[PDB]
Amino acid sequence: GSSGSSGNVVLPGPAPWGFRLSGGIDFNQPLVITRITPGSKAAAANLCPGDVILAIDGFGTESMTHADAQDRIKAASYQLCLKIDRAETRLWSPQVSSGPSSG
Repeated sequence: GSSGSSGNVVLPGPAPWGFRLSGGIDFNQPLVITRITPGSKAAAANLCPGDVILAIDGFGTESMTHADAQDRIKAASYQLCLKIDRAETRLWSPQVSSGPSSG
């Protein structure tokens, strides 16, 4: 896009999905994928272990810790809308797909 690198990802549900999670706002680390199901709704959705979960089911993870993600992902809808930052070089990146949203 233009505004930013908003990587939309809508996996077919309900759960399970096939993707894992790692880190958390509480552990001072971004919620990334630990592993992706080879040949399934997970991988078939262009999922890969390393992406940054900016928002879960259309809900930013500003105040959602790892433990919360488990209760926010399972209670998702027929389809999980995970917004990735699509920043492979997310090692020393000074910025990152913002993707704001009024309330």
